Amino acid sequence: FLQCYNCPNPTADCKTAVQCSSDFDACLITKAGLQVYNKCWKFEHCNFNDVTTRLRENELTYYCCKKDLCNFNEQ
Repeated sequence: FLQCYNCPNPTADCKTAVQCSSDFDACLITKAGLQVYNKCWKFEHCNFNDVTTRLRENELTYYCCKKDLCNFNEQ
């Protein structure tokens, strides 16, 4: 399994460390203005189309990774 910070909704400091389901193979960090997304995620969805449509954010920056808790905001 992978561990990621995973919060259901964007928050300033998502500190909720989870062991993600077998469904997930990546951790996501996304910054769209000052809302921050941290999620258990899927590498197949690590692109602008899938991140933007799934978060409903237009302009954003994102980073996907596969080491435990690599999901931090300073990333």
